Amino acid sequence: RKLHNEVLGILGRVGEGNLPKMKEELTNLPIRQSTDKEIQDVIQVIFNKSIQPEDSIFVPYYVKLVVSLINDIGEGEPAGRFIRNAIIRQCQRTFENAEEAQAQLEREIANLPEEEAEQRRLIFAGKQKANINFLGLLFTHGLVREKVVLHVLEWLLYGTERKRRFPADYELIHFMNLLLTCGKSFSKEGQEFVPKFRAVLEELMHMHPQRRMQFLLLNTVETIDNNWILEHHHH
Repeated sequence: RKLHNEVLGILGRVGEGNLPKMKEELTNLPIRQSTDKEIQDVIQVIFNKSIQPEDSIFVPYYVKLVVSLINDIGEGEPAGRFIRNAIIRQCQRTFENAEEAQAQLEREIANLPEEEAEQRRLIFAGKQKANINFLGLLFTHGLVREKVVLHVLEWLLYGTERKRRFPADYELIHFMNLLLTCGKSFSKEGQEFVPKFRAVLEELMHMHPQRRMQFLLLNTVETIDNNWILEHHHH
């Protein structure tokens, strides 16, 4: 496909210096005159390149191209509405896969030796961090629903079967990195996403947390608040 390769090209050459040239190269593509399959493919391509562990650095640029694309084609346009529903569907697929991959791992290493289960958990974490990073970047750029973030954190902290008292070790690390991304910011976008992430953590608090779980969520919201009052200091 012609439109497929052109998007790949843009994602390749995108960096800090040429992001405005890349945004205008993307708007210059005939997306409004493209089929449902062609548009769905563009979103699928960006979402796959974004969950590759090698790209962690360029992922904010991929996500900034998607913001650019929906800022060009508005929700009052047929293609604008379609792109938005394709992002919803592709978020669902990406984080549903991430959830099931976690569930599969735990079933696969349940009867495995202790030292083997641990090494398999480390191998998985390296792949899972790419998803969690992507979730954070989509959230800070307003591309993923607050509800998706909440559902991921539910299985990430309470387990895939939701029966955990406290999160597993590699799960806690994915959360701290998510916390660093979504829990703090001085940017004009930060003004809205930092209270949104705090709200998500307040919801998990009304999901019957135990002693360590309540201390985790309360101390996190407290640190978010401390850092918030600090970033909103004047004169």
